[PDB]
Amino acid sequence: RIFKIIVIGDSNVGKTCLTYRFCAGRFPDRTEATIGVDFRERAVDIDGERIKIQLWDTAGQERFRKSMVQHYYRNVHAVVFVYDMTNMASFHSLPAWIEECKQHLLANDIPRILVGNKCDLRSAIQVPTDLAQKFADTHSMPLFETSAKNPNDNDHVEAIFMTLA
Ligand SMILES: Nc1nc2c(ncn2[C@@H]2O[C@H](COP(=O)(O)OP(=O)(O)NP(=O)(O)O)[C@@H](O)[C@H]2O)c(=O)[nH]1
Ligand SMILES: [Mg+2]
Repeated sequence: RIFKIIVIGDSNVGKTCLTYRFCAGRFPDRTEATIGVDFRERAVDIDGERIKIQLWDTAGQERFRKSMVQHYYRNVHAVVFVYDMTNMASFHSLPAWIEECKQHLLANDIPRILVGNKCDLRSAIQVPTDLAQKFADTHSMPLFETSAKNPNDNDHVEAIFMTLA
C-alpha cells in the first residue's frame, strides 16, 4: 500500500531536508530550491502491514510550483504544513497554504499536521510555541516543533511522519 504525504510550505523552510531526513535517515547537506515534482519513498511496517510512505517534497517557489498543484494533490492521503521557527513570515504564510489545501481536497477525512522546523537554531527562533499552538488549535491540527538537522537526538522527525501512517 502506498501512503502519499505531501509537504507544503514557503521556500527555505526545510521541506526537502525533512523529507530526505525521513526517507534516507540523514540530513542532505547540498540542497537547492526544489523545482517541479520531487518525491521520495520509505518502506515501513505499521502494525504488521508493509506500507510505502511516499513524501512529496513540494516547491515553495511560485515559478516552480504554479502548474504542479494538481500533481501534488492527486491521490493524497495526508498533508504536512511546514514553517520555519526562525522566520515569522513563513508562519504568517500558513493560512494561504491551508486554503490551497482546502480547495484541492475532496475527502474531509484526510489528516493534516503543522510542523515548525529548525528548532535547533534556538537563539534565532521567532515563532513562540504558544502562538503556533493557538493557530494549530484554530485549524484543528496537531503542532510539532522539530529539526531536520539536529532534533533526532530528541526523538522527533521519524515519529512525526510515522504517526501519520
Ligand atoms: N539549522 C537548520 N537548517 C535547516 C533545517 N532544515 C533545513 N535547513 C536549511 O534550510 C535551507 C532550506 O532547506 P530546504 O530543505 O532546501 O528548503 P525547502 O523548503 O525545500 N525549499 P524549496 O521550497 O525552495 O524547495 C537549507 O540551507 C537547509 O540546510 C533544520 O532543521 N535546521
Ligand atoms: Mg525543497
